[PDB]
Amino acid sequence: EEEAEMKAVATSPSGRFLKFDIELGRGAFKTVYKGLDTETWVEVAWCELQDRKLTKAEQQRFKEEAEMLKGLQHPNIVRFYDSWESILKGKKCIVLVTELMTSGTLKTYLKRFKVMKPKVLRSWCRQILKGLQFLHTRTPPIIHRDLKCNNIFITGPTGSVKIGDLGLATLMRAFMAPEMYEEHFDESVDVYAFGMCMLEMATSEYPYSECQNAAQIYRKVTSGIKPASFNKVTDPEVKEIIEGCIRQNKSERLSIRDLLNHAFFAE
Amino acid sequence: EAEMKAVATSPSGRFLKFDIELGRGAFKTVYKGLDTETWVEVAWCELQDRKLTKAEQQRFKEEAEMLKGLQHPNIVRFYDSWESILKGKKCIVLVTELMTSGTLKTYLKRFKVMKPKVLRSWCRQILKGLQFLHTRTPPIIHRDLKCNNIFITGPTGSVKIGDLGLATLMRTFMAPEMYEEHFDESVDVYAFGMCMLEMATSEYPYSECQNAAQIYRKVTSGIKPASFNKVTDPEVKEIIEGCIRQNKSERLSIRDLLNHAFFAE
Repeated sequence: EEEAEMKAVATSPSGRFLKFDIELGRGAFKTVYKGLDTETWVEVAWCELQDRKLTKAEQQRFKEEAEMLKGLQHPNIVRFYDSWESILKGKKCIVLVTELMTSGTLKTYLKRFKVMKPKVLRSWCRQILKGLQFLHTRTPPIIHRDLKCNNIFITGPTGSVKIGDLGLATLMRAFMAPEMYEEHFDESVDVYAFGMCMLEMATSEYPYSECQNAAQIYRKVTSGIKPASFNKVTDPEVKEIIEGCIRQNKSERLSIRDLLNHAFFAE
Repeated sequence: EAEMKAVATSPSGRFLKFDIELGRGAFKTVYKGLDTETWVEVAWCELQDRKLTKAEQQRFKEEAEMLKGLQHPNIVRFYDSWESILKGKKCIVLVTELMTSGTLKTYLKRFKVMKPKVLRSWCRQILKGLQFLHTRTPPIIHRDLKCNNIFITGPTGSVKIGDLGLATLMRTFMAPEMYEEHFDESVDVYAFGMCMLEMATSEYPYSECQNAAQIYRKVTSGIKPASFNKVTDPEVKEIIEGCIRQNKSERLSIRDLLNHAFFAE
């Protein structure tokens, strides 16, 4: 495609991708930079993360994750290209390289468009569900463990959506027995997440806004009191789905296929 | 000689609170009391509010009913409990057998080193206690075994596991299942190993690690404390290892430990 100079500041160990000193955004211990895939000439995302004092066992796990993730290709999963261990500044960093998303998250979308029309929520939600089923039906099944409106990215205002922030779950993680530090998850935790997401999209309100501190929310949730937002849901068919998803007893919650086999989500 | 200079009474009337403080912990305070039935003195633990839900209150109530029932030598007796407002805040009151002769922690502090004959006898006893709790029905898991909650009758006496209810009472947007705590018997087998190790080396395990996190890495990575290596008796050393195996299914069971030679006669 035409011609190009490099004038890049760093490159992937594979030599495939180049980093520019053009910072795109600055989150937690993350900093995203603009970059290029020499192979496709397509603009890409160079995520400088930080040191999460990665034990080591987990390092292996991350690598094993990376492989899978790189292999993944779906119309609704922000493609993962590559990752590696680097010493930027003075601290042991992990760098990730992914499909660059340019049109902001649902959240940014919500902050801008203020409210969301039925058609949108219907389509974009379906799109998310599709993505999830894809991840869950991977072999072995991959659990997001962290779906939120701000890591659901949109292709265009008029476009489609895709699930992002792919590995960050593992990456960003008295005396008691080790098995006490064990976090046990399953697919259904993603359904729970999804419902919460749908609700926020539907009400343009963050669930449990009412709450004032962390410990307060704990009570409400563990006691299965729904967020004040829930009541503010207008369409009763939506309300159905939201409820079914956020059911406190995990074994009573809906499944992905069930949501997709729902009427609202029928084509 | 059956006086009633008190400040408070149990709902049942059985127990009376004296206005004399025996200790002041985190969000708790212990005062002296009286089982007017047996006429024996007792500990009256005014706790504090633990931002409790309510479902858990029910659970705790059920737990506590189980507790009132228990009788074993190597367990502090538990008498009564109920909800109360002191000052402006909801508190939970606990009544238990009064232990005045301190803990393993206060014992190591005073005597500096533990004699191996003692260790053999007392550790034997802690195992006996845990076996009793684990064979309750439902099984009772401590979750929070430590040396400053293993009490002794006296320097020439024996051991009783305490801080019984505090596992549940003190604890130890995301789906509720994420708040669930996943413990089993081994969690206590693990915590016992730490108890035994402290006793063997008169050092608090992982005394080394200044940062709390430094400990996380080691534990999660499967690294035994510095003090582990300082265990001079090989038979003791093996037991501690078998207890603090990071793989939960690899750790010994209570039965295993009791069946072992070290713990015998």
